[PDB]
Amino acid sequence: TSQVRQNYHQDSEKAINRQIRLELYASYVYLSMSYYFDRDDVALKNFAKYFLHQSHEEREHAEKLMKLQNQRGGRIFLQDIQKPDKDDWESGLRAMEKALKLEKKVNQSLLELHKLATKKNDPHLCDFIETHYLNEQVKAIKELGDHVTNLRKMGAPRSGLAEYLFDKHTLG
Amino acid sequence: TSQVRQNYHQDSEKAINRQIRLELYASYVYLSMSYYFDRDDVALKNFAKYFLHQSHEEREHAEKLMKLQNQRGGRIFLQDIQKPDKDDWESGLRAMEKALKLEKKVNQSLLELHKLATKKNDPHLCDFIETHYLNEQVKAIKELGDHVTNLRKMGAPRSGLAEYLFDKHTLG
Amino acid sequence: TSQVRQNYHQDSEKAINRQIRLELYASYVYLSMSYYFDRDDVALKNFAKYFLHQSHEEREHAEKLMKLQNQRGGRIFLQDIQKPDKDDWESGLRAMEKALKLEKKVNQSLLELHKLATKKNDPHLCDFIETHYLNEQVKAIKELGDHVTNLRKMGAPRSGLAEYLFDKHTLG
Amino acid sequence: TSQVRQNYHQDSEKAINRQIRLELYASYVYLSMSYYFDRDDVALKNFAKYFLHQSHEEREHAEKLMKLQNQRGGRIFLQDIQKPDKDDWESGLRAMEKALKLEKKVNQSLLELHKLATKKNDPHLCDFIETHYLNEQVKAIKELGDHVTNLRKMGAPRSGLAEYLFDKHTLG
Ligand SMILES: [Fe+3]
Ligand SMILES: [Fe+3]
Ligand SMILES: [Fe+3]
Ligand SMILES: [Fe+3]
Ligand SMILES: [Mg+2]
Ligand SMILES: [Mg+2]
Repeated sequence: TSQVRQNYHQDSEKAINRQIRLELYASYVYLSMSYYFDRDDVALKNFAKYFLHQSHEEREHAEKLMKLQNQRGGRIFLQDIQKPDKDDWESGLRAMEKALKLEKKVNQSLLELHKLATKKNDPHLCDFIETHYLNEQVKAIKELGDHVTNLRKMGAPRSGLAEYLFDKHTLG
Repeated sequence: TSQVRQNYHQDSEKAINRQIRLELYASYVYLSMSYYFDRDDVALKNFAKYFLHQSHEEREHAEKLMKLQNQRGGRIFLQDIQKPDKDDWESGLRAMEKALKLEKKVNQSLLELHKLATKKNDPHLCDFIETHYLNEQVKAIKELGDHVTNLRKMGAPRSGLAEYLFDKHTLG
Repeated sequence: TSQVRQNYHQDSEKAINRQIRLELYASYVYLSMSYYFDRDDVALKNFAKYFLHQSHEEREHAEKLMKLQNQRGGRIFLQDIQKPDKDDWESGLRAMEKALKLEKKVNQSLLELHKLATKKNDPHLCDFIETHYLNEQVKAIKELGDHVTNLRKMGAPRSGLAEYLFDKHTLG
Repeated sequence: TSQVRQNYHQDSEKAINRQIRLELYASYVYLSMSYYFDRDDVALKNFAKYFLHQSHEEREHAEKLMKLQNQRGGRIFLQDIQKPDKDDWESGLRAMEKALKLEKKVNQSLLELHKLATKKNDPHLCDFIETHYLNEQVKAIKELGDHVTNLRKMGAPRSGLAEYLFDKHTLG
C-alpha cells in the first residue's frame, strides 16, 4: 500500500486504468481521422487540423488521469491500444458523426466512473471528474452536434461545395 | 404632484409606462430568438449573437424610458412581461421576418406616443422620442428588410446553404 | 430527442426552464428597485446603481441556464415574467430586506434543483449548479445581510441621514 | 429687414430678446446665491462653487440666444437686469428650493417660446429650443429636486450637520 493512499478504493484504481486506455484510444481515433483528411483524394486541410487538435487533447486527458492515479497512490497498468473502427472515414459529415458517437461513449464511461466514485464515497475523485472531464465532454458533444447539423443543412455529403465551404468558414 | 413635474400630462405618463412594457417585451422576443439559434439542431452562432445584441439594445430602450419617466416626475408601474408568440422560430429567414414585424409594431407605438405628446403640447417629450427612438426604429426596420431581402434572394428558407453563408458573411 | 442528449432527465430539463423564469423575475424585481431610487423624491443614486448592477447580473444568470439547456439538448420554454410584488420599495433598508428574501428564495430554488440533479444521478448538472450558482447565492445573501445590519445600526429608516451616508460610503 | 431674415416672425424676435433678459437674470440670481455661501457666517464652499457654475452656465444660455437672434437676422435689444429677489438666501436647502423655482420659471418661458415658434411655423426655432434648452431645463429641475429631497431627508435646515455633509459628499 502506497504511503500516499487514502480513501482510494481498488475498484476506482482499476476504473481509472480503464479510462486511461479509452482516452488513448480516442486519441488514436482522432489521429486516424486527421490523416484521412490529409489524403490527396480528400484534401480538407481544416478538417485534418481540427481532428489532430482533438487527438492531442485526448493525449492530455490520458496524461492527467495517469497523474491522478499516481497522486492517489494507484498503479498504472497500460494495455494494447485498439486500432480505430475505420481506415477510410468516408466524408467530413461521417467523421463528425463518428466523433460525436465516440465523445458520448467516453462521456458514458466517465459517468460510470463518477457513479463508482460516488458509491465508494471518494469526493476527491468525484470533483476531479466533474472539474476536468464532464463539462469538457458536454462542450465537445454540443460542438460536434452543431457541426453535424451545419454539414447536413448545407447538403453534405452529396453537394461537394458543402464540405469545402464548411472546411473554410467553420473549421478554418 | 412631483416637485419636478411641469407640462407633463397624466396620459403621456401612462403611455410611457406602456412603451416601457413594449420595449421589455421586445427584449424578451429577441432573447428567445437568440437561444433558438444556439440549439444543436439549428446552430447558427451569428444569428444567435445578432438577436442577443438586439435583446440587450431593447433593454437599454426600456431603461432610458424609465429614466425619462422619473426626469419628468412620472411614476413607473410595471406589468407582467408576456412570453414571445413562438417557442420555435423555424429558420433564420422567419426569425428576421418576425423581427421586422416586431420593429414596425414598436415604431407604430412610438408614433402614437409622439401624436399624444404633440396633442398635449409637450415638445420635450416630442424631442425625446425623435432624438432617441424614431431614427433608431427606421434604421432597424431598413436593416431587417435588407436581411430578409438577401435571405430570400439567396434561396432561404429551403437552401440551408443560404442561411449558413448569410450567418458567416453578413452577420459575422 | 436531441443528438447531444445524454443522462439528462425530462424532470431536470423542466426544472431548468423554471429556474430560467425565476432568474428573469429576479432581474425584473431589481430593475424595479433600481428606478425607485432614481425618483426625485428618493434620489439615492448609489442604491439605484447597486440594484441596476444586480438586475444585469440576474439576466446573465438567466442566459447561462439557457446555454446549459441547449448544451444538454433540452428545449427552452419561456413563460410570462410576473410583475414584481411592489411598485414603491419604501426605503433603502426595506429594498435591501426584500433583496435578501429574493436571494434566499432563488437559493432555495437552486438547492431543490441540485436535489433533483442528485436524485437523477446527473453529476454534470450538480457541478454546473455548484460552480456557477450556489456560492454566488451565499455571497449575495452575506453581502445583503451585511448591508441590512449596517443600515439598521446607523438608525434606518428613522434617519434619512443613515440612508444618505450609507449610499455615499458603502454603495459609492 | 436683414438680408438673412427668412421665416422669422417679429413676435419670435421680440420673444428671443425677452428670453435673453431672463437668462441674464438667472445668471444674476445664481451669482448672488454663490457669494452668500462664501460669507464667513455661512461658509459652504461647494454650495458656493455649485451656484457660481450655474451662474456661468446661464450666461452661456444668454449668449447662445444672442447668436441665434443675429443668425435669424433679428436685432438684439438688451434691458435692465433686475436685482435678485433676495440678498440673504437663508440656507443651502432654501437656496436649492429657490433655484428649482427659478429653473421651472425659465422652463415655462421656453415652453411659451416654443408654443409661439410652433404657431408661427418656425421649425428652425422649434429645433433650436428643443436641442439646446428643453432637456437642459428637465435635467436641471431633476437635479435640484434630487438635492432638495436629500437635504430634506438628512434633516435640513434643523441640522447644520446635514448642510455640511451634503456640501462635502454631494456638491464636493
Ligand atoms: Fe477525452
Ligand atoms: Fe426598442
Ligand atoms: Fe440569480
Ligand atoms: Fe438658462
Ligand atoms: Mg458532489
Ligand atoms: Mg466539485
